[PDB]
Amino acid sequence: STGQHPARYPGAAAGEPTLDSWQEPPHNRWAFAHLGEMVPSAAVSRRPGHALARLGAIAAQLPDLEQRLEQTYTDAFLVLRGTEVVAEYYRAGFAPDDRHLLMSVSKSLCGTVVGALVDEGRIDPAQPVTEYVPELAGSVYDGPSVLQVLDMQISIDYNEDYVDPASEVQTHDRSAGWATRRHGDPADTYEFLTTLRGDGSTGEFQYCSANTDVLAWIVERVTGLRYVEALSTYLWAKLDADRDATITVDTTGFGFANGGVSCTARDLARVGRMMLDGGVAPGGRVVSEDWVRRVLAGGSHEAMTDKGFTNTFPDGSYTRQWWCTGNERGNVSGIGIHGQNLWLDPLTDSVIVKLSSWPDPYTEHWHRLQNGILLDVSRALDAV
Amino acid sequence: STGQHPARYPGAAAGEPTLDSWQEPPHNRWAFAHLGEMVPSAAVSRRPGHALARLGAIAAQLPDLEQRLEQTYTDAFLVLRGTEVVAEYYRAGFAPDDRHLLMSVSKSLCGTVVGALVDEGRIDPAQPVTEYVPELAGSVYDGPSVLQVLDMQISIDYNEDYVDPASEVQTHDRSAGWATRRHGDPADTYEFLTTLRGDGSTGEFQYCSANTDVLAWIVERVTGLRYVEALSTYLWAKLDADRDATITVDTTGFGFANGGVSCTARDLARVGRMMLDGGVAPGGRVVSEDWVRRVLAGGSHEAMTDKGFTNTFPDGSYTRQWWCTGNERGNVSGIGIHGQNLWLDPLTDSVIVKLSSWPDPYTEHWHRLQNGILLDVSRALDAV
Repeated sequence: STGQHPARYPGAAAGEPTLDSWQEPPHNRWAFAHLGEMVPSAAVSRRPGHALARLGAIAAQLPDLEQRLEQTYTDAFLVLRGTEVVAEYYRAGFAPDDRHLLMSVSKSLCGTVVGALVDEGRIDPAQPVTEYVPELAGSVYDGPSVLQVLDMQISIDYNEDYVDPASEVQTHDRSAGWATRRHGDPADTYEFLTTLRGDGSTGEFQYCSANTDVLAWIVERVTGLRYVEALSTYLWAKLDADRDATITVDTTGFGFANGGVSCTARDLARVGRMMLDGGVAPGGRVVSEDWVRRVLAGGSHEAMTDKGFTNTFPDGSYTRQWWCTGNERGNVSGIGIHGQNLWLDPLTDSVIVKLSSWPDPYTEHWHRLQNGILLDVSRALDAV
Repeated sequence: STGQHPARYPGAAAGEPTLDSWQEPPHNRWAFAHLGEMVPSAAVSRRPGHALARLGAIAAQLPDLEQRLEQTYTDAFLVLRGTEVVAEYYRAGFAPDDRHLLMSVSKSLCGTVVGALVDEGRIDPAQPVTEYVPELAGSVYDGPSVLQVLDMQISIDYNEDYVDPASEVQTHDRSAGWATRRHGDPADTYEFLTTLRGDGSTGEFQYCSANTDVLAWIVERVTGLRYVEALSTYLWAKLDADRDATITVDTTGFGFANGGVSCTARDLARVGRMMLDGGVAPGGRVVSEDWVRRVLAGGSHEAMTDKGFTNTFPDGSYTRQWWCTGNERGNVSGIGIHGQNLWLDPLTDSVIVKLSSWPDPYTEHWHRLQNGILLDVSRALDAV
């Protein structure tokens, strides 16, 4: 059992509705107004072909920027300097207001929600995960603190070999609805999390998407709100965003916090703007000045043993769902497979959003190229 | 085999991507920008409880209108007189700009798209269905004309006993993704349609959702566009709508033309406005004056033997995906289960939209009450 979870709608029974009951009362009143949450759906455009390139400023310093973006399968690219959009690019077929999957950049948004609750005193990072989710007793999350989840410093037996259906990575996707279910699979994301095990050691960084979903579960237990709603209430609704964001949900309505958020590039930049504004957004304070300061400061360097990161950023680290380069510019970034970045350049008070679709989720090659672009653009923003 | 179908994206292989391949190239470039079409997803509101009742005008003539709307599980109600919204109602929890499933009102939208193509000479209603979809040879759709599909005058062995999983009605839902698949089920909606059989007789009205999906299939073969796109190009994008509409799609990306469209009440009214404007919308002509005239004129009365309709509307009929009351006011309406109506009142140049969620899909009781409200509101609009 995974315990109490926020009802899909007021008064809804556990797990209701399902794909087989949404047309029945009392579920249908809610379902008829939110069918996309139950059945895959397409947009029927109210609007009646070529790439849009408005690199302007930095274009002079980076003459071949558009080509570099094409080479890295860029779908949407936006640079916000202060409160001004100073550069934009959208591939042919992708409109400026279209939404794009964020993959793991979604994790940085989840960490932000957790930070908001810490600021309210609703979550104490020093407390064990089990203080909030007792049902995780007996799992790898039995013992570690919420902070260790935030910093991903928990050793977990988590096979990352996706090609193998038995791998935890693929099983995680199937449990959440990102892939076709297999006989025996956990019923939902919560159940999947309870199956995870580890040797009990902590302190060393181990990038694992399951950690973020545990954070979202904690958010739900502490607020009583579906993660989908908490993400809006504690973050999205305070950004004065142009459009709603979206998040895939599993069969129970649980948002795939670790990687299922989609939003426009301009709106994602508002999250970065909030971070560079000490945690304050147009709709109010999202997180404390201290929380933002701790994110920019980075995590323990000794815990970071991922050569895929340290070969490029030797003094890098990870904390509260953000990757910290530890470079001379103090760059920090949300990162997601296939080329997604919510990059912060505090020196120039700028935010760089790059949403892409590399053919591969990860390769040293892609990251070398991507980081080269982000660093070059950041430097092009320096006063000269 | 069901033949050629519009690719999910430019150059896509047949049936690609699936829930298990959307993260792979070359599908991911498209999928990352349209994930809702592959995985159930929820909106994360950009906006930070009580029913909204603005019945104003007609309120004086219909004092207990709000109570009547509550009694009929009304979610959204809107009256457009000419080009002006003269009355509105939204239940607590449903915002004026929220979208609502249209159920079979979706059929009237599909018929409109077909009408647009007839006006272009791309579809000849006198031609057999097989002229456009040769793959339907050997099925109940082998012989009947496109017009007979439009008027639903084809005898089809179609069990409407939903409780029975073997029923065509439930199998139709499973084939389209509206319900969990069962071993042996057709792979998609196209395949499901090819399994339908009948005694070969035509001429008598038989309400069957499969007919509308055959129309959408014809639309795709004639235009080369996914139905989702055709619905936008030939109708939605010409309405100057406030929001995009949405439509559920099956595993191949085929929109559930017969009942999966969702949109705002105000936007649905724009469809009615277009009908009362002789087929012209703000973005251009949608259908011909003749097409609209034929819809308002009604179908053959002798073909209409559905007592569920004729007991209330003795001179009623059905044509081109619209129900024609044949009453003294010449009322015509799109109708969908659980209380959905796109009601036209040409006498007062008004459109009445009522989107609801009755506990039951259909009962004489609900329809008696619903039609009573629509008729009373129409009469309240008469000059006095």
